[PDB]
Formats: sequence, structure tokens, C-alpha cells
Amino acid sequence: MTLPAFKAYDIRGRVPDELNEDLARRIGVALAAQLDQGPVVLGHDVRLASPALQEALSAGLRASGRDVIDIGLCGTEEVYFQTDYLKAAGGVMVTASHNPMDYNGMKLVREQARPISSDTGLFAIRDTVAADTAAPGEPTASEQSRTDKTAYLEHLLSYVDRSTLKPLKLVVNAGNGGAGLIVDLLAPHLPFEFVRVFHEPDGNFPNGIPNPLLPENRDATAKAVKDNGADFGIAWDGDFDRCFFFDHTGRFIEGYYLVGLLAQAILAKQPGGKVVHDPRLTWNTVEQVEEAGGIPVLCKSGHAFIKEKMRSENAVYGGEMSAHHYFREFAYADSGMIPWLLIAELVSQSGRSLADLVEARMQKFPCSGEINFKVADAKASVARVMEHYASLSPELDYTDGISADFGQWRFNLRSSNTEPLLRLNVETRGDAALLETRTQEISNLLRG
Ligand SMILES: C[C@]1(O)O[C@H](COP(=O)(O)O)[C@@H](O)[C@H](O)[C@H]1O
Ligand SMILES: [Mg+2]
Repeated sequence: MTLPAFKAYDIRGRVPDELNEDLARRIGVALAAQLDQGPVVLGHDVRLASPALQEALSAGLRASGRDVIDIGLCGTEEVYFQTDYLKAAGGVMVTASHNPMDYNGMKLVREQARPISSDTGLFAIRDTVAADTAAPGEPTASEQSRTDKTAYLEHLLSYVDRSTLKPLKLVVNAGNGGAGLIVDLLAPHLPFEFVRVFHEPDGNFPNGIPNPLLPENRDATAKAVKDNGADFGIAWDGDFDRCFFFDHTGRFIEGYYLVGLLAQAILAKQPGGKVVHDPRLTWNTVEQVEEAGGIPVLCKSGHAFIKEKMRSENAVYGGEMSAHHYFREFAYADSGMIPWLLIAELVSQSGRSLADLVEARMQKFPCSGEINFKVADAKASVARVMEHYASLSPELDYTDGISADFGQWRFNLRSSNTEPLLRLNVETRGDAALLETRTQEISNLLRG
């Protein structure tokens, strides 16, 4: 057997049987042996066990001669930013993002906040930790506390021309995660009126786990937008590397359309740039990027693939439909803060509502949203789908599972790299009826 907490892209486990202070200390020792020379940035989220896991990590790192820079309670993107900004050897965020209260985890990066994933170091660490029965050494290096967020805040604000911002009324919903701290620190520098929902950080999560995809959690943001006449609403997961948008009618915006919107907003500042996108839903992003004078670059989904493709392409922006937005100037890392700043600027500068900015894109490229299927035999289910459609001779692409382009409609069908599911995305060229009949047809085949 192997330690179950070591996943494809990060560490995630129930505390204390799958993840605990002793494992965390061992992870720190193992990480020291994997990095180039330099100090290691540590930060943590609002979960009750997160401080103690970070302290154990720090103890293992310092026992192995690593200086530790403790940036304190923060968002995941702040570990990325500070790891790059401080020219650190690496960084670790202690977080379970959006998982239940008895779970925690770690996200690990090396120099320039490049990801450490299962095949790029994480499983090496796992196997080292699994075999480590050595006595815990004593610290041979120092810890410095560096909680100053000024550089990070200035960097966020550099994405917008503040003299063009209007005093929009924005609902913000931290979900009792960590986002509210950053909103409040940005607020003196912005003209917006914030309506704060579930704002105070609270690791007991009295209003539910910070997962804005849960319909009941969506409804708190929607209600606040509608009841206050807000221009739009923003909700974050617990470590706020994902943000979610609600238009002035309270409508949750499907994240697909944000990729094209943010690409056009970015390409205004940075003309002719490359934009990386995933293969699940594509047509709208390709069109919007091209119409803004950018170059769209198809990439396998998943932050490690997206970031490495952005690096190799010098891409200014990368976006996934699942609320991940990456920015070259942000060390090619994802931010849950930069996106709503860009959208607030777009609404301010264009005189258009968020609703209207995306409405014609939704009409032009209606999509199913991601639909998940737990099936008995994923390979046999996919084969059932492909055999059914074979006589139509779709254009097939294997960048990430199977993409089939039929002309007026297309789908992508993937096995997940983090769960044992099949995931389906369908979109059409302005045809809602075709979207539904094909989505239901594929759904029946997959369940068959
Ligand atoms: C961890 C993670 O959040 O999991 C998402 C879903 O990955 P998947 O199950 O393969 O569809 C990825 O898109 C995302 O980039 C990655 O950061
Ligand atoms: Mg997260």
C-alpha cells in the first residue's frame, strides 16, 4: 500500500489518520532534499489544524538546514506569489481548499512557484516519507515571520487602471474562508462598495464548507446581490484560488464564459498575446481570443499542464472552465483575486453589465456544463459512446480524453486525474435544442 494522502497534484487527507503532524514533519524533511538551494515559504489557511501542520513542516525543514519564511494565514496564491517574489527554493501552502472539516492538505511548489506533482517530485517525497523511520533531528536553520502583504497587494492592483474604476456595488462572499482579509486590505485603494457575506474567517465553518459550487452556498451570494441591487457578486473557495461570479440578476455564471471574457480583458492591455485554454469547452474561447487579436493555445486540463504550456509559449493568460485563471505576471500562477479585479474594470470601462457581457457568448456557444458519471466500466462506457457516433465521422482529438467535433456540436469526454469518474462537456453553435438532445443521448449511452 501507499500513503493515500499523496494525490496526483497535492496532498489531501483526513486528519489525523491520513495526515498528521508527524507526516507533516517528515514531508518537510523530504522536501528539503528535493529542492534547489534557498529558503522555503510556508503559509496556511483558516482550518483549525492548519497552524500545527505548518509548524511541523517548518520543524522538518529547519532540521534539514532550510531557512523558513512564515507568511502566516494566507491564500494559496500568496504562497505562490511570495515563493516567486522572495526568490525562494520552494513553498508549501497548508490547506484543504474546499473539503470537509476533518480534512487538510498541502500544495507544494519549487522555484518560481513551479508545481511539484506526482511525477515531478511529489511521489518521490511520498516514498521518502513512507520509508523515513529516522529520529527527528533538531533545527539547524531559522524561521523568519514575514506577514507583510504590501508587495502582493500592489501586484494585484497593478492589473487595473484605478482611475477608470467606477464605484460598483459588489457582493463578496468569503464563505468564512480567507478571502475577506484580502478584500478588506484592497478596499481602501478601490472605489467599490462591498456587501460582505460570510466574511469572517472561521475554521468551524458555521455557514457550511467553503465550496461555492454547492447550490445552498450559491444562494447566499445570489440573495445578497438581488437584495442589495449589486452590480455583481463574487464568491471564493476557502483558500481563494477559485472565484465564482454572479451577475446583477443573481445568476451564477458558468466558468467557461469567464475564460473568453478575461482573455479579451487581458488582450486589451497586452496585444497579440497567447492565451492557453483547456480542451473541455473551446469554441467560445478560440473565437474571443482571436477577435481580441490573441492566439489561442490548446492544452491538456490541469494546472501543471496549463502552467508549463503557458511558460513554453510566453502566454499572458491561461484559463480553465473550472474557475482556474493563470497569469504570466503572477509567476504563471493562479489567482482568485486578479479575475474579479479585471471583471470589475471591464464592467467599469465598458458601461455594460456582467450579465450582458456574457449573454451573447452564452447564446452563441451554449454548453452543458461539466456532467460527471460514476460508471461500472469507464473504458467500456466511452467505447459505447464512440461506437454510437462513429458513422457521423467526427473530427477526433486526444489531447485530453476524447474530443469529437461534429460541425455544429462537439463534446469532450475525460477520465478525471483526481477522481475515478467520467466527465462530459458538450457545446453547440447557437443551438440549445441540439445541446440538450445530444447531452441526453450521450448521458444515456454512458449510463447504459
Ligand atoms: C486540482 C485541481 O483543482 O483539480 C481540477 C480538476 O481536475 P480533473 O479531475 O482532472 O478534471 C483541475 O482542473 C485543476 O487545474 C486542479 O488545480
Ligand atoms: Mg482552492
